[PDB]
Amino acid sequence: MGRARDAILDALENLTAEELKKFKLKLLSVPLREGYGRIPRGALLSMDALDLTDKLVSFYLETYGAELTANVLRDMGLQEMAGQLQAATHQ
Amino acid sequence: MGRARDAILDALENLTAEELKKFKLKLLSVPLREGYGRIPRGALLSMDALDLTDKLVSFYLETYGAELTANVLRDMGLQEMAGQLQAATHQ
Amino acid sequence: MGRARDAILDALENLTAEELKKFKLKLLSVPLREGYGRIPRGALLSMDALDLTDKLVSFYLETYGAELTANVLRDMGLQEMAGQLQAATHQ
Amino acid sequence: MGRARDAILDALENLTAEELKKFKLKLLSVPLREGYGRIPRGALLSMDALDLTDKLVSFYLETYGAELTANVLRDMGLQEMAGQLQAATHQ
Amino acid sequence: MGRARDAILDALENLTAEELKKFKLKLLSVPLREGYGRIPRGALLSMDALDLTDKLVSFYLETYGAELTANVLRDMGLQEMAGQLQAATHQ
Amino acid sequence: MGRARDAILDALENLTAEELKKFKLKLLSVPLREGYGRIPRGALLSMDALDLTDKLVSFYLETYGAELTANVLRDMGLQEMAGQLQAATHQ
Amino acid sequence: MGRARDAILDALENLTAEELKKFKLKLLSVPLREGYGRIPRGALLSMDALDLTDKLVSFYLETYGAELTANVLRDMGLQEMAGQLQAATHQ
Amino acid sequence: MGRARDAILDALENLTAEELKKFKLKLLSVPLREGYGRIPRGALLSMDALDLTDKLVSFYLETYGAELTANVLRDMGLQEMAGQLQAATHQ
Amino acid sequence: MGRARDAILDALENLTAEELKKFKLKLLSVPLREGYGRIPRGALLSMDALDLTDKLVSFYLETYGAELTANVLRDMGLQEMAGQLQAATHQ
Amino acid sequence: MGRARDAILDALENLTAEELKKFKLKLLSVPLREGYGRIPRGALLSMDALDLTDKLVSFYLETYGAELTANVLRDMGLQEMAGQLQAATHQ
Amino acid sequence: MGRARDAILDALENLTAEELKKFKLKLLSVPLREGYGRIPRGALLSMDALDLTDKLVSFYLETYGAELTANVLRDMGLQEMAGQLQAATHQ
Amino acid sequence: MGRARDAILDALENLTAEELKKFKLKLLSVPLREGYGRIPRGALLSMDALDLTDKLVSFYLETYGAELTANVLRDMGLQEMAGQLQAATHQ
Amino acid sequence: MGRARDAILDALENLTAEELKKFKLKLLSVPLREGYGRIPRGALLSMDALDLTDKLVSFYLETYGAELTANVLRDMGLQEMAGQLQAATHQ
Amino acid sequence: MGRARDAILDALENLTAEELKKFKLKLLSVPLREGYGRIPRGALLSMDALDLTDKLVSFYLETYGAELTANVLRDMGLQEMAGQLQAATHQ
Amino acid sequence: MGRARDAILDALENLTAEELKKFKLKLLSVPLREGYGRIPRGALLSMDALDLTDKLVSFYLETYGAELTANVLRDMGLQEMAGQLQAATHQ
Repeated sequence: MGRARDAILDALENLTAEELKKFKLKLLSVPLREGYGRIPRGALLSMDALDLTDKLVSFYLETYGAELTANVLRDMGLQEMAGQLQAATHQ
Repeated sequence: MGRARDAILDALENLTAEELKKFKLKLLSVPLREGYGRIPRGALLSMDALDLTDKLVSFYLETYGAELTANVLRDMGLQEMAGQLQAATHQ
Repeated sequence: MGRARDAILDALENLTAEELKKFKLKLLSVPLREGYGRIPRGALLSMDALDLTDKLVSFYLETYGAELTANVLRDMGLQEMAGQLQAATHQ
Repeated sequence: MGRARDAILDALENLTAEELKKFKLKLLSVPLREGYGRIPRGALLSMDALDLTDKLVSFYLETYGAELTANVLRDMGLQEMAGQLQAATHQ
Repeated sequence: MGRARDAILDALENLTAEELKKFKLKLLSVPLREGYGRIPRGALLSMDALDLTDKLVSFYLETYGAELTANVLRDMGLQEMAGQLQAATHQ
Repeated sequence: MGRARDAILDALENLTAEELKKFKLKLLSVPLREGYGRIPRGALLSMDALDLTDKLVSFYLETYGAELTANVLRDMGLQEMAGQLQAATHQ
Repeated sequence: MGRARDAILDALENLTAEELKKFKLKLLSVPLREGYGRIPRGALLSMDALDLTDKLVSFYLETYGAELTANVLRDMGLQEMAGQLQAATHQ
Repeated sequence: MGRARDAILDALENLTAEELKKFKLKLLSVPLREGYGRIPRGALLSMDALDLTDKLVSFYLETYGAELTANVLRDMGLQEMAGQLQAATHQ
Repeated sequence: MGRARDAILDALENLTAEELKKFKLKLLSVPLREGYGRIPRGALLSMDALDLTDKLVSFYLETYGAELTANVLRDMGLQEMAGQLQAATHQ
Repeated sequence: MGRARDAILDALENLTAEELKKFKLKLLSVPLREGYGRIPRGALLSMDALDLTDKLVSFYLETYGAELTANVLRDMGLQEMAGQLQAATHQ
Repeated sequence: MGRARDAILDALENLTAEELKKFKLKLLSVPLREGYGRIPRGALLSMDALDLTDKLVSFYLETYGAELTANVLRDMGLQEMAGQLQAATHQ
Repeated sequence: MGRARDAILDALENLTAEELKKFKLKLLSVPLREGYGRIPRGALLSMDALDLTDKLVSFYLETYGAELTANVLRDMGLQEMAGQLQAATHQ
Repeated sequence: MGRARDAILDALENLTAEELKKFKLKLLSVPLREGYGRIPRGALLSMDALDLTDKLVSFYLETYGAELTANVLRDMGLQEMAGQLQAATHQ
Repeated sequence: MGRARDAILDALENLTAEELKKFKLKLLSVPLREGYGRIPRGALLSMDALDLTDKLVSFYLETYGAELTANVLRDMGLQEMAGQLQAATHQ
Repeated sequence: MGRARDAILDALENLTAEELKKFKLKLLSVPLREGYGRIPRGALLSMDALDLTDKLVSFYLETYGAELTANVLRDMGLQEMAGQLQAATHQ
């Protein structure tokens, strides 16, 4: 159901351009799950909101991506929209 | 009949630079018609008066855009010029 | 005929600087017309006699503005010049 | 019903420019709710009345923002307009 | 009547360069009909607006392609021009 | 003979900073000529004395600009320098 | 007599960089002649003042380009330089 | 318990505008604690009553700030309200 | 344990925009540890509070970065928040 | 003797930032020499004091540039430093 | 020998704040030398005593500025200090 | 005497990268001699400054090339360097 | 021993905001040493107390900068804090 | 045990895209060992981070490559990650 | 001993981004030694601080480059760091 992926595209939409930069720095820091890794910075600092979707969704499981998304957001994004995603994330 | 689109360009002209910022914020809150949606904040906050035309006119119907224009204006802009457009809006 | 707007500029001219402050305060209290609203105090308390014209004239109809003008004046300003405006207001 | 957000825009309208500065300082101090946090000072001290809204509303739960609103106001704002929002806040 | 294909060439003409990248990402996620498949990522990200026509039109039925076109557009593109195509798509 | 344009630059010189604001407001109201138009308020309110010369002279005919100059001045500027320009204006 | 094309290059020279963006938006809205068309937006919003000559001159009949140039300019550019071109345009 | 900081905001409230200027001067003279320092005059002379709270509280420990407050006050402020703070200061 | 790096992000949060510039200047002057160096000014004058973190943390040891942090702060920052980091810096 | 060019760099150095803008406007209006032309405004309005130098010099004869410099300065710059250049200009 | 300029700074020091205003008004009315001009009022009325030094000194010759100083002073300033400057003016 | 060709290589050297693009557009419009033709745009727009030399020199007579060079430059390039080439072009 | 530079930072701290403007003006006037020069006014007039430090220190020898500091201060600053720096300048 | 080579691939991963260009230049300058040499610039400047691994690891002994790696990094890269490699480099 | 080249890299490090543009302009004007030449402006204006090094060092002798460096710096750079290089330059 790769569709729920798009719903994650709207995650970076409700946020401002200023906010975007911040999300990057905090991505690396977040606690990850075993059997997974981190993404090399080179492209990450560049990769736009969308680039953070195609590579993100592929790099991280979709079911697992949804959960991972919530974390970072409610921790730094701190937006009511963060939940907006969860609403449709599950189903 | 694209031309009338230009007439809208003159709507943001009679308003002060101060007002502009306000108009943006309220744009999101206004009630929309079914079969349509909102515009991502990213570009919107940047997009100047002009940008708010090229993307607005394309995003929203031109016939329907005219009407939409009036709403926001007479609700916040509250300028006599608001009618000025309606004068040229219809024809 | 935005010209008649100027004549208003001169309404605030025959009045003293002390008078000005007073005019501001009362402006809020006056009975308005449906399909019209009030102006946020922020700018208003700052906005000078001139600012009370550019924004005033824009916010309120010019034809209707002339009338609204007479009211406040003859109610607080109480100046023989109040009528001086009406002289040119109509035409 | 994000709409009720605008109603909050009018909250900062009835207050003076002087008042504004005060509101900022007190915002930090107010007792908050778990699962939430405070906004980084940098932008806050700059962010205007409208900047407060767009960020405030997003940073805080609209339903919950309405409540949070009342607190600060009736505590420092101390204005009759405070309740003015409430009457509309609920619905 | 491969002609209607060219009409789709214009679908990507009214959209901005910025928009183009967005369309790509969404293409994959869209619900497809049985008896068909998806296009391999590699070329897809490179393939220009024109490349998305030659390969698209061939990969997808022309009749069926027209419809498929509408979907993606009115869902993400959200442009009044989307209908402009349907206008000629049928004939 | 673009040079005569400079002489206009000196028009805004003999006038105080307070005066400048006034000139802006009255500019819009003046009776214009055909084939021409008014200048959008946006920039105009910002545009300094200099900005009112580079854009002014370009917007309005130089020959015709000189004449237009005198009008506004003697009507509101009300300065002896007003004629000082007409001196070098004609030639 | 290609040369006259160059004279057009000078048209976009007397205008500011701010103005340029504007000219773009209007270009599409202007009434065209039968047996002619419009230019796809993609390149247009990118194409510089120069790009608006090479493609413009080629896309539009030179003799016909001159006339077309006048329209847009005097309608939006609103400059005395507009005619400057016409002076040399004809010959 | 940053809240206690606010109570300090009230310290400068009961005092007149004249007093304020005095408080400033004497702030530099008072004996300080090791592991601490003074605040540069530039901002300090400007910084209003509220500015002497945000920067004061951050600059000086809150627990330690409360004490420091009493000192200066009962020495120059010499007001009954001085103790009024200690009432809330402790707890 | 990268994370603690983030905690530093909050160090530059409680400080004002004015402060920030200052911090930059002092950074160069602080006594350093052998087997380390300084950062080229170019980026260091542009690099925002965030840029400082990403480059600082990488350029300087994390465990060692924490200590270094406290230094500059208590010396110039002179804030009670300075200690706030420490309390969490260790763990 | 390219070097003499540098001296001109110091011409724009003794002048204030406020002055710079002024100099720009006047540049266009100055009488020129046959076998030479003017510089397009687009860049000129942006080009800094230095950008003015590199382009000025290349565009205008160095020997002839020195003279040209004096004119504009004594006419508008109206500074004693104007002669300061002449002292080194010749040799 | 720029230094002698400073001595002029002390010229406006022995005079009261009331005096300052007067000096301004009379500056324009004084007989000037050929090959020199007057200073635009805008800045002048604002430009403080210091501003009158930096701009004056640069505007007028230093050797010539000294003489010019004496004139205005002994004619309006009418102070024994007027000669005080001359004491150091020459050398 | 091919050599003089290399000297033309230095023509495109003293010019900026921005300038380059301009030179291209103009080349086509220049009045050519009889018994000679124009170069197809395809390669010309790509062909670098070095490509504009190998192809140019071969396409145009070397003796006649030098002359042709001066024209385009002194008409658009408008650089004192233009003559620099001539001085060497001849011999 | 870079650090000593910081001490110079504190120099501009004990002085008022009014004082600052003065220091600027009298800086250019001071007698300089061989193998050294003055700083262009542009940035200088802007450059704040801190900007003066970063650029001053780099522009002027540190050992020699300390001395230079004393001169200006005791000659215009005329503050007891002037010597305060010296006590720490030497070491 | 080629594998260790891959770990090197991670070295260029924690560094920014901007950093990369810097690493290149330094590579040439570093002190080398006898029985080896340098790599011809042609490819090197182009060769990406990955290219700097395949060619590097082959051009330089793996065991010896690890050492060489550390050198350049701790000298220019100056990153805490530099040690990160050493951790795994040895084994 | 190409190593001394790197030290020249550190020459551009202590200078601000603003300064950089300036260095470029002057590089051309500086007196040169026979048997050598100047560098074409094209790349030069683009070429960054680093690009300046790689090309500079190769374009000019390293021994001779060291000296050349000093000139430009102490003449325009005018920084105490200029000597800093000489400290390592010689050896």
